[PDB]
Amino acid sequence: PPGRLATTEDYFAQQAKQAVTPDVMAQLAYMNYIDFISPFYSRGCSFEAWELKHTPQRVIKYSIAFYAYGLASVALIDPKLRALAGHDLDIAVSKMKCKRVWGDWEEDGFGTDPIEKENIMYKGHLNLMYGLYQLVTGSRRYEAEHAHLTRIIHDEIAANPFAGIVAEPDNYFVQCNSVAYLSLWVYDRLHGTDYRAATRAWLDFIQKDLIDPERGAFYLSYHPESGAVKPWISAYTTAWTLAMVHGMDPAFSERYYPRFKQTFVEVYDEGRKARVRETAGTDDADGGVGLASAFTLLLAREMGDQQLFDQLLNHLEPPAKPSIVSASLRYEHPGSLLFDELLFLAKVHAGFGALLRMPPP
Amino acid sequence: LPPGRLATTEDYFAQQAKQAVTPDVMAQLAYMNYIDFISPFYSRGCSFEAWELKHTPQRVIKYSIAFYAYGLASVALIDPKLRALAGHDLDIAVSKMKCKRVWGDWEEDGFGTDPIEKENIMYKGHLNLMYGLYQLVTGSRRYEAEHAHLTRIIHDEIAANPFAGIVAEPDNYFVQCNSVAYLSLWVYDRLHGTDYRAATRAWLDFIQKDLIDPERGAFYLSYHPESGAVKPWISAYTTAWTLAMVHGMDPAFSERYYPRFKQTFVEVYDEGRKARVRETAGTDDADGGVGLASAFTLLLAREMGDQQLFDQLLNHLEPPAKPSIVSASLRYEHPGSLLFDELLFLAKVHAGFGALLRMPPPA
Amino acid sequence: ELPPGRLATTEDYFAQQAKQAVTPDVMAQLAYMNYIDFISPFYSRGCSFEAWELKHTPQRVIKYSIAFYAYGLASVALIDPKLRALAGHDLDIAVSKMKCKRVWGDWEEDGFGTDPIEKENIMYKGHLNLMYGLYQLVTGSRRYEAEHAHLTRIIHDEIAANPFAGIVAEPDNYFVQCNSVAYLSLWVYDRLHGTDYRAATRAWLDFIQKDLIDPERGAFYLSYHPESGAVKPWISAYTTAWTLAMVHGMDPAFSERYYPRFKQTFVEVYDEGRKARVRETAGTDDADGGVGLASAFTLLLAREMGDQQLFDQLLNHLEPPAKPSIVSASLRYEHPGSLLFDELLFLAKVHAGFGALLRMPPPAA
Amino acid sequence: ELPPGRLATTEDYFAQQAKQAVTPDVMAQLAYMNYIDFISPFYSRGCSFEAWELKHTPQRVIKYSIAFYAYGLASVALIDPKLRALAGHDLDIAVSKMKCKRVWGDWEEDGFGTDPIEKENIMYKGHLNLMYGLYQLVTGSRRYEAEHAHLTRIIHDEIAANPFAGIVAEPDNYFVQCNSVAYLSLWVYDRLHGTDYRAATRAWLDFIQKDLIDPERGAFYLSYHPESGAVKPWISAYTTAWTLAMVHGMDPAFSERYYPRFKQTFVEVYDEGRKARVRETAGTDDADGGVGLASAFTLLLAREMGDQQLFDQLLNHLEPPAKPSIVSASLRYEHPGSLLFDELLFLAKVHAGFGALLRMPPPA
Amino acid sequence: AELPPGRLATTEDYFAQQAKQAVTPDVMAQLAYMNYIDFISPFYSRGCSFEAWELKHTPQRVIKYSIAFYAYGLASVALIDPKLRALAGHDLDIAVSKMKCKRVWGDWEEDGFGTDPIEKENIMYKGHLNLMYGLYQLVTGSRRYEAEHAHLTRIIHDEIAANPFAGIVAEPDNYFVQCNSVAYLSLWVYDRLHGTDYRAATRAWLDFIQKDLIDPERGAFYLSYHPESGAVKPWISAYTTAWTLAMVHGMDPAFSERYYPRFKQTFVEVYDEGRKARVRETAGTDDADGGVGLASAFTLLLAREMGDQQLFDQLLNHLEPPAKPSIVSASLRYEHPGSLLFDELLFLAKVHAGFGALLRMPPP
Repeated sequence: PPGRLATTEDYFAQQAKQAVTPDVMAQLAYMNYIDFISPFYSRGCSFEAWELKHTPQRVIKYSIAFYAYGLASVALIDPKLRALAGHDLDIAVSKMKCKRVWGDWEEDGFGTDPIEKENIMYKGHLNLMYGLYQLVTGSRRYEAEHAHLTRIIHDEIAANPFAGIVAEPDNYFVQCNSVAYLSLWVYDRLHGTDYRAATRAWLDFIQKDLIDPERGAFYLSYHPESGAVKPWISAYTTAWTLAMVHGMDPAFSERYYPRFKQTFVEVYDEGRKARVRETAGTDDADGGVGLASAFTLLLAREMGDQQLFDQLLNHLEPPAKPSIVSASLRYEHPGSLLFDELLFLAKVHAGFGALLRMPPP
Repeated sequence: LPPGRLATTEDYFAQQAKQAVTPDVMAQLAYMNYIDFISPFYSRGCSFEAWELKHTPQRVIKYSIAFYAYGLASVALIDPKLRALAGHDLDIAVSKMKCKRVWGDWEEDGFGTDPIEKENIMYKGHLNLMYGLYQLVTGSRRYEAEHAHLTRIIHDEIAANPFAGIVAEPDNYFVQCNSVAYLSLWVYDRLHGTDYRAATRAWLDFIQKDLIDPERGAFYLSYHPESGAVKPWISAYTTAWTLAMVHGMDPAFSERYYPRFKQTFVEVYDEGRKARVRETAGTDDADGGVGLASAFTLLLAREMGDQQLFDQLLNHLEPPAKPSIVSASLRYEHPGSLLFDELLFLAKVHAGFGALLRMPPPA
Repeated sequence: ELPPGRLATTEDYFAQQAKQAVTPDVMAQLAYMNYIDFISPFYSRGCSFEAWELKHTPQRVIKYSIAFYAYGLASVALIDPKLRALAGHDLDIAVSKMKCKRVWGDWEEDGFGTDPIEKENIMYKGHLNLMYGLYQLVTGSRRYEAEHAHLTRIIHDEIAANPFAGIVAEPDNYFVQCNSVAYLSLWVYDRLHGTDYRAATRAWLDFIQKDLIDPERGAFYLSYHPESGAVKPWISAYTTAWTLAMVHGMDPAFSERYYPRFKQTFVEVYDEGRKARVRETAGTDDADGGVGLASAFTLLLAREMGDQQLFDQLLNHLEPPAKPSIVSASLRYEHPGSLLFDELLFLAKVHAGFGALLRMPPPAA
Repeated sequence: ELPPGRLATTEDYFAQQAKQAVTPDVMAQLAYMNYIDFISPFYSRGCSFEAWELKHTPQRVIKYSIAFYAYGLASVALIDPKLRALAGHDLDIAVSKMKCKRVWGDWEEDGFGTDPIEKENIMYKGHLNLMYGLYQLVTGSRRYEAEHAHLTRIIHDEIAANPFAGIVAEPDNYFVQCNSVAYLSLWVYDRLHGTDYRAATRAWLDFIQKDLIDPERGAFYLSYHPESGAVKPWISAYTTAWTLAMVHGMDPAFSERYYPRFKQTFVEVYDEGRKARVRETAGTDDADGGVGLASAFTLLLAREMGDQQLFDQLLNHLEPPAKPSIVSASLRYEHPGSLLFDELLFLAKVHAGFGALLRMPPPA
Repeated sequence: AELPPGRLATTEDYFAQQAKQAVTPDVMAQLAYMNYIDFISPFYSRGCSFEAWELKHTPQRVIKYSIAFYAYGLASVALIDPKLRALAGHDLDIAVSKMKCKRVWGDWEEDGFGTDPIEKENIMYKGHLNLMYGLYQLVTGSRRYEAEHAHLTRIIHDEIAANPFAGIVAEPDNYFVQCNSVAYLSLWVYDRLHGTDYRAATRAWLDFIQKDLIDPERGAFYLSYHPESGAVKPWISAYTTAWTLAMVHGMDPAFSERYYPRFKQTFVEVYDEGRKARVRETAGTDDADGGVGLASAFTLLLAREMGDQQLFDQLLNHLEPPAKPSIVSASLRYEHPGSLLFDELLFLAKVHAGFGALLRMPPP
């Protein structure tokens, strides 16, 4: 199609052909090439790459995480790139731990330690990242930290009357929880443990008040003090949660995926393209945080839905005017936050189940 | 439906009966609750991104959080399926009200390091009413120890003063701020069976002596106990706000003056379709001073069941501000004053201060 | 006749005391001063200067702005007894704000000391001492009496100790304007307490008439510097207009002697006698040079001396170009011509004479 | 014949040593460097960086700017003995400013440590160690000798202790460029003291020829990372031009083996052979990508290898678009094409060969 | 004499001021700029406020020069018109007071050279201060600063005695003949006040600067000397030479008379049929007022010092008219000053009575 870099057939063939497409390679070059200003230049706490892109500080933790989930799949696709993905993941962990990334926790007034109680959006991502790094590299560099954080998450789940952990105090999100639970499966695979036994209770919990099973859509958020559930449904919330859950209980996500597509996905331009509504009671696409379409593109990949992948990418990429200069990829007009991050991830994503069964080196 | 309007006056007044908010009020609760980090009721942390994006002056933030809270109280009465949400929003309102960014002007001006210990009745009046409404909506004891402490300070300060009430900044007496303090005593009494509201009679007799012009049904700007001075201008926004709050405590008082107030300040225009409110006497100009005369009159109209004036004022206020609903969330492209989305939200849902006092429990 | 761009007749301004009411434009100025929460200059006793930030007042001038507002408020208390309690409350706030560090702090930053009253600094503390006294004449309140006695005694002891007659501003800077304010503040204390601190005034009047005036031109020299004995060799209109106005309340014969030569030396009448503007120094045709306040202080002098003709001429020059407008019963100027503009026009319009402020009858019960 | 927009012939630049005088445009560059009170880069030994503020030099690059000035000044000392005392004074100031926290402080802010010399950080301390030595060759001054011995010994002990040949920059970042500077700095110390620290060089040359070079294309890979063992899979022109230039002074046969394949791989001749520009990596037609210094480092390599033709071609590409002007006998560029512009063109024009700097005769 | 276009007063008028015992009306209007307006005039008070210099956009490193040149001017004003001598005194008292503020000398500490600006080196700052202390006491007869003057004079005498070259450095290992000239003159001033013989050091200094630091064929000093390396920067400087010869003329008039003609040959360009002149800053260029851009303005001071009415007129015809002067409310401003220190050096040149005459200033 016009304005696109490579065929959907090409993206889905990467694992089989044991090589990334030339446009994915040009994204790894943006990530790795230029001294000082590339995001994966060094382990140091410098965020020049994110300053140049105008990434708000609250989002930096999400950007580092999504890069890392992408790099994990790259390690599976081309074993000649596994050592590079490893080095990039070592840097990802190193930068995730800087105060610039987690410091919003202290400034808001919630505490001086980001890993001690609550804050499941930050520490969920960190714990999954610790695990993927060790699956890719076979390095014990972060094992002591990984065991400490895994145990904190296990003890907090055990002690709570609802199934899971909160983000900021009295804010419960199904997305962030999905990341935490997956991080337990990764630890179990590495150590032979059974922390993932908590998962069944969590899956039963989110199916009670936190989902509308007719529409296959989760509600925005839950608040344990009042017991309140915000009465709007969210596409970006649901796309992200179902994608992560597919790697733990594939039957759960397969049950709801069709109703999710019915509820939010708009096909247009005689079936060539698709865009995703963020909530119900509107005609508008990519409202709220504006990430409905981009997370759906990751879900489509996770579920092997070639048709929807192609439709969404035909909507997302061409207007953003991509260009390759000195073998490096840039976008002249990115359409949302986390843009180059989520398109990178969706193009390479091998499935969360596959990342769990990653053959060691 | 007049042009540029979102819903009929009949629709707004029917919300309690139909036991559901209008679709435009729901889209306002979405602005308040939906977007991560930048919505005003995202979390109980001390972050005011929502107010930075709206360009709110720091001295006014305390008023914005309060008026949101009075609105959320009525939403809890209208639709019991929303009461838990209103409760969570009110918990966040109290939490943010207590941050130094909100009360810190008190210290910076040089008046003291503690905002509740003495005087400062504009800030702590609002806080005390908020503590009470949160407990009426939720049945939660989370803030009860703080509520008792502040209520007792207010009772002891009233008792000790030779005039009836408490000052804002030292030697500044305002009837608006006092009205909020006294109402907060009625809310405490309803929760605990006490009789702090016995102070109300003396206060109502006091403000009717030198602080009102009873011919025009308008309070004077301010009183200053050291000199005994009363600033010689009358104020619409002051009067609209005071009569609205007093209506919940002594309905006869506000019903006596409401007609003279409308005569004194309200201009009907555009063949009766619209109204706009003058801020003081001796001028033809509308919404002078702090520019909130019209918007507080819209709240008074609602409080006193006046459908006609409500419709006229909203026809003046809303259409020029160019509202639009996108992804089921309400924005205004050109808000006409400070506290805009706050006072229109409040006026559209407001169930009457009397009704908030008699709010049935949750269990 | 009402000339164009003017709000009220000169006849109207001079009749205020007789009619026992301020003009509607003076009332609209008191509304600017008092009405709006937070941003009006007389909102509270706190140390916030939002009113002055919005007007772009440089910090070194804030002390002058609060003082000239206060001298105006004193006359308003004489004009309309129904406004005297309001003037009192405004004066309480004036004193309170005068004492904030934002107002006097230039003294410390420049390196002259950490206390602004202890010694020298007669521009700041002269104004403060007169303000303490006017507050007590208007209100009958003893709120500031202990402070007033302490500062009055500092000024008395410093005059007594100096070989020249008076006190310096910054070290080794002697200005006749600032001194005039200090000496007047002693007359105010004497009136309240029955004392005789004003006995110093004669020596001071003899001193300034020696080297510090050109008696041919009826004009004081810019400044004197006691270490070197130097007198800056330029004469100053704003200096002279301000000094003669204040002295008129203490020794009226002194100011009456020089007023005609002062007008000859600096005042240019133009536009067929309808208008006047004031040159700041000699050897130029340019008006309102230097600090640009020659014309505005002359307008105050004309009022002090009962010269209705010159008052009218100056105000015809000053007000219309500044494009005044009344909105919601409050006065603003869209294009003020100088610093201290709304302050000095307010003062000149209401000013009852410094003599009259001294004889202010006590408050009602 | 003088091509258009150029200040002097290639023949003129290569003749400087023989004629025992710098060209008038090189002299006008020394005037920019030395003339104006306070704002010239070589005004005083103080920690003031006004010259670099005016030019908008990012702080991470200041260490490179001071170093390249210093390598240039060393050759100026060889060309014209009447200027050797001036070069010495400029080099004393170069060292003095190199040691200020403004220059090395990125190390601490990044979180890597409070001492920039103690371990790793081979980009900063490699440059410093070479500068310490060139200063002493030019002047014969022992001012910095105790510091030079301490840093040389640190570098020797760190090489000895590492399982790969060389030292990292930031932790777990290995660059062949930075290493090349460190090893050369050992040869300079040996020449001054009669020691044998340069015995480490052979192992290093054998190491970089294993996984860190593609010998078919005569191009080094971007970087190596010892923890993972990863080699970033792109080749780099600026990396290779700089490395071959420095290595030529230690093992000339090594650089002579790969120089032709390097030119084949990256250099584009155009405008009927009058001009050249350099691609930064493979799989592109674009010139001077990445840090945008491919062409400028190739110009230094061409000089090092005595390749007059390529020198002329590159300078015809680089100088005229940058619109140079000489005013009151001082050089400025109205539109410099990259970072480190006046620095690398200065260096390339005077460069006498790294071998010649090593054999610099005493001051007399 | 006819008034050339854009000029305020004839050269004949400026040179007659001492004889007529009155300053021109344009000099008086400059003293008004200096003294008239509350807070923002440069000589308002002894306080450490620099509003006058903020409004003019004076860089902080230059403030010390601005206060000094005002002070040299005010000294001559005291000689011209005895009715102005007490005013000049008061202005000089303020000059000293402000010279001592950290805003003026603090660059010394920030650059890292020490916490005390007087104790050692820093001859540009303390030379000026010492001459100012002396001129204040010649004008006023006041002992206010005498204890400080004796302390600083002795420091300068003891540092000269201890150095193997003749003089004192500015910032470490920077030797300038200009700054030295100010220090030595300040010794002559002390001697005149106290009957001492500190000026005996002057002969050795004059012999020193005539060895490597001057080209006697061109009558021009070299830019700077650097004692560690022994290097002399190989460019000659007009502003350096104009300033040095002007100050030396008060100490050894024969020295300055020997070189003045060769100086004019070397740098001064007459143009517009002899009506105008402008001064080249160095050799090997046609450009005027390069570098710090003060060649012409310091030459105007030298012309005055040497009684050369012709060159004075030519230079002022070049400098003043383009700067578009205007007198408003009897005060002088320039709409478009041509350089730094503009109103300062034109003020000085117009009143300057000769450094010899300042030395012989009769008591008050």
